[PDB]
Amino acid sequence: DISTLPRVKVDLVKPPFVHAHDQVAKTGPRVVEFTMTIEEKKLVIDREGTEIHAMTFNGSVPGPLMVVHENDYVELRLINPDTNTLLHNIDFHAATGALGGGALTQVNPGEETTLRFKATKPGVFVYHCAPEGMVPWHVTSGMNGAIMVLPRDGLKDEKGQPLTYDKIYYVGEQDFYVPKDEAGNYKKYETPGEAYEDAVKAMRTLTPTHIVFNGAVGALTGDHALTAAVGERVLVVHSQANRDTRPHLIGGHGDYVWATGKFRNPPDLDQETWLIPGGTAGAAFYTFRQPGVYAYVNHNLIEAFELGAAGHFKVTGEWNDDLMTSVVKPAS
Amino acid sequence: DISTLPRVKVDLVKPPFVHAHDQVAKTGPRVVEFTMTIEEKKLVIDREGTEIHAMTFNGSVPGPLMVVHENDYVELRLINPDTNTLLHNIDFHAATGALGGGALTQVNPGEETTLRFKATKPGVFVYHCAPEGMVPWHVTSGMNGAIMVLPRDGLKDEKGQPLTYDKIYYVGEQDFYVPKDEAGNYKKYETPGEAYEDAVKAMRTLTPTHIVFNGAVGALTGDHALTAAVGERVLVVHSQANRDTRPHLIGGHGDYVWATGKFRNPPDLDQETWLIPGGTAGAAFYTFRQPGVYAYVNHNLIEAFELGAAGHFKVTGEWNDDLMTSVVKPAS
Amino acid sequence: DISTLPRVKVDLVKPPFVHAHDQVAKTGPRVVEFTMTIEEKKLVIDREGTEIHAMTFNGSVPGPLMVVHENDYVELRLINPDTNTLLHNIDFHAATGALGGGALTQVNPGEETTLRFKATKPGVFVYHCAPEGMVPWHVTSGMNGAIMVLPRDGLKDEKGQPLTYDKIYYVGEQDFYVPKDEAGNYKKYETPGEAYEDAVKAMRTLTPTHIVFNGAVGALTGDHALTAAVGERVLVVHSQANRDTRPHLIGGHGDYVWATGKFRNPPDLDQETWLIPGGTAGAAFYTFRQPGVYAYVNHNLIEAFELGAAGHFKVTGEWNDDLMTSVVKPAS
Ligand SMILES: O=N[O-]
Ligand SMILES: O=N[O-]
Ligand SMILES: O=N[O-]
Ligand SMILES: O=N[O-]
Ligand SMILES: O=N[O-]
Ligand SMILES: O=N[O-]
Ligand SMILES: O=N[O-]
Ligand SMILES: O=N[O-]
Ligand SMILES: O=N[O-]
Ligand SMILES: O=N[O-]
Ligand SMILES: O=N[O-]
Ligand SMILES: O=N[O-]
Ligand SMILES: O=N[O-]
Ligand SMILES: O=N[O-]
Ligand SMILES: O=N[O-]
Ligand SMILES: [Cu+2]
Ligand SMILES: [Cu+2]
Ligand SMILES: [Cu+2]
Ligand SMILES: [Cu+2]
Ligand SMILES: [Cu+2]
Ligand SMILES: [Cu+2]
Repeated sequence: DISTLPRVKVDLVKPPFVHAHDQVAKTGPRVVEFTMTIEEKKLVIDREGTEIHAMTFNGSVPGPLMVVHENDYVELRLINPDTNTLLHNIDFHAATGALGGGALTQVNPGEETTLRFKATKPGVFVYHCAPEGMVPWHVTSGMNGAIMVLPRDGLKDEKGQPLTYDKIYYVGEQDFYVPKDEAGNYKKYETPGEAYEDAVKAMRTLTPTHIVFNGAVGALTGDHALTAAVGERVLVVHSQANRDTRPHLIGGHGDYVWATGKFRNPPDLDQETWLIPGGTAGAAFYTFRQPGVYAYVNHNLIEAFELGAAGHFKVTGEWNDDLMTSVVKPAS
Repeated sequence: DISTLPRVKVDLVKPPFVHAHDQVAKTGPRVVEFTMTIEEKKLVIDREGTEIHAMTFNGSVPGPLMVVHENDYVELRLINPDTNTLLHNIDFHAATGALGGGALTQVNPGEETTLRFKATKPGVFVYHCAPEGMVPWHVTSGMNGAIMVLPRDGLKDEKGQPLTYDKIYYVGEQDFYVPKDEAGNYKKYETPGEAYEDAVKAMRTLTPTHIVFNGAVGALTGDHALTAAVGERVLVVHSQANRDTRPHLIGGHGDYVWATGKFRNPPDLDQETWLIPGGTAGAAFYTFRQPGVYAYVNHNLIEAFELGAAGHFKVTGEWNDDLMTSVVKPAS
Repeated sequence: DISTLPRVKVDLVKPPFVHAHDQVAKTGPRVVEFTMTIEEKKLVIDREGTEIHAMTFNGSVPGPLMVVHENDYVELRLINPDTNTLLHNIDFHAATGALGGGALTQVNPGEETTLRFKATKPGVFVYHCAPEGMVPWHVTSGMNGAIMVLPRDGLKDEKGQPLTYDKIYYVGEQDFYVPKDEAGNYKKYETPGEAYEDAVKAMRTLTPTHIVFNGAVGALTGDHALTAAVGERVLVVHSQANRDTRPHLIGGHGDYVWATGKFRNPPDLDQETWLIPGGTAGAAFYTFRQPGVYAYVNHNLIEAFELGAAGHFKVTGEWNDDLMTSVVKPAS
């Protein structure tokens, strides 16, 4: 009987940050309530000023990470305000039935809906919009995110001992297919609807024009670099709703990796690079051992460095010469 | 001594259906005899009437699933009738030696041959035609299928307890590279031989024009949807002879997945999406928990919804509101 | 204290061969010293005479395999002679800190440097050049290799029993993106520097013109085929620094496969094909059971047979009719 279960309202936060949660559950099963507002908006995705009509959950690409525990209920109030122009919906890969909730959540502009589902399987999972006949266009316009369903007793290593993270970041990687004119210049439209037939042609090339983390080339750099400290245990959740990716932390490793993101399986150890298939979320646990700048990339290095799929960590603390040292610095 | 072993003749069936077999073996090792006839035929692959000269085992794309047990012998009589125009052969990834049988099975039109091999490794495996100098053209013209070598005691979960399926389907996914004129229109040829140099150029783009399940856009829809009932345990074998795929059951999961298809390994659990590398067969076990329509797709959603890699399940039975429910239906 | 550790100088060998080493360590931890000289040179990559300005470690594509044990120190003297034109460096995915050594190893022409790092994680790992702002261009010009860090007690199977290989080969697979004129002909440049803006445009297509093993179409064929004997246990290390590959031994299997190359994980068994993600090295162990010719390919068969990603094994010994036999040879 759901009516006797505690309810908790959670306020979501912008990626790459994640809302406050407990790793090990301090309550029984709950109904966890979330609200998301669909926003269609113009987004500048690169240094050159290229603009798309993005379709977002809660104003961001990716949409925010939701965090619950195994056998909680998720109750999502989904709002499509009448300033939007398109019909949207939501499919949770975490959910069982009705196309992941897609069949039940169709909202025209000016409508809302509330969906509930039981989170029966532990793991990180993609959610994405999937309206009838326009699925890839919505998804590749930025309308995806992830949800993490933690085991009730938190994460475990390959031997079953606890793994506790100190920080958690969510990296959503996005393939965009911006239409081009005859010569190769990116096209512009006043509305999302205008772009549709050009979008389909661009998608069919199977060749994205931009691949980005957190909505833009260079979004996770500078002032917006991910931070940590030597000694900290960091969990990086990474999703790709449509295309394969192969993450790599330059100067580090994936100590414990769930490449396909499902925590009932033992993690892979000591990964240099791991494959997250399109339509999946993965998670990698790392303990920092050296300070400095790290690049976190898709290790198709063309995708990383030409198309945008690169971000930075800045790590503070003490250098360990035993691990690495310059014996003779560059010289004649 | 093979001459003392029982022989059983098996009649193959058209995909997505699979011939009758026993999961747990009720006999000792057998010589299992199959016959396949090569058919070169015109196939319409999409809604627009695009026609290719397909190369098939037994008239279908994919070729039929063959089912044996570990340490049976497979004896295949392969017939290339003189109504065909090309030389064909067969390579079984299940087999050891002579290029998977490829070196021993070269049949011009009007020839036949009989190959025997011992099925020493349990798993689902691709078979495909591979004639000297024309390998990718035959394979990407539809000349591939799979074989399942069950363990003698059937399938097991990650703990080693029995897993028994109630139904089994075979989904062959096919990348086609149909040649285009200057403007983008698909070309037509009277014979397979005519298309050859145009086929090579199209292949070299590495960009397929169509990606389909069971030979055509929409082949596993409507009257041809896969069916099941709530409570049934379904095994879906999925092969891709040439290109990576990432299957996903929309509204469900892969409860137990052998993504690279080899049953001596423990399955991955609770998968949302899994990667089957080109040149591989995989298998996913699911128990249906909700009725309704499910889409089974390659979760590169451009590949799925624009290029054709989508099919349907129709599942009968009782809705479970505990798993999912609409709290407030779409409204103002 | 490093100064009390034995030092051993190792002379590297050209791929696909690997320098002499011990599988099980016969000493305590050592500082293992290597020297590599960067060579920029013209390379002919295909049968048609297509020429690139390759960037190599030690004159080869790939660079040579380095072999150490877990908790050795690697000390690399890296020389960039003044006959080169570009700045290079080295990133080891085996190493922890400073972008894998990349930040510490920047050498202009006429400079050298010596880097030391502790090999803390067992596995096969990629190394590649990665200069600031020119990373994909150097890597896809051939500037990558691998290092193997063996466990101190050698390799183990999925049950933890020893696995001993009799021979070891290193296959580096390389994606090249040679620029084309308007009509599709490959362009030529007098220097590496000339090609730069054309290289970037070619890379951005994400479509390689050639995919090769060991630097050229047909490099591991004929006189240069890999050899073995029936009964021998062979380890094939395979790396791809930038793009996914899916190796397959035609007529054989991967008995024990570490697809993502990290030996603390149990191997996958009985693989037909396995996925090595771009930015990764993998390793596959096979025992030959039949003589004859085997093809070792990327099983995107367009990549294999049209673009160059195919090599040969020639295996000597006794044919086993029990495994495979032609019952009725091709005939009317
Ligand atoms: O500004 N909305 O695309
Ligand atoms: O769009 N809210 O009713
Ligand atoms: O789905 N593309 O990797
Ligand atoms: O294939 N996706 O990088
Ligand atoms: O499902 N990946 O742990
Ligand atoms: O009709 N045979 O291509
Ligand atoms: O083609 N049958 O002999
Ligand atoms: O082999 N192409 O994914
Ligand atoms: O990369 N094959 O979808
Ligand atoms: O080989 N995959 O279970
Ligand atoms: O000959 N050096 O590119
Ligand atoms: O370039 N050697 O000093
Ligand atoms: O990274 N390309 O498979
Ligand atoms: O996707 N690389 O073959
Ligand atoms: O990390 N692969 O065994
Ligand atoms: Cu939408
Ligand atoms: Cu989906
Ligand atoms: Cu054929
Ligand atoms: Cu094959
Ligand atoms: Cu370089
Ligand atoms: Cu790297």
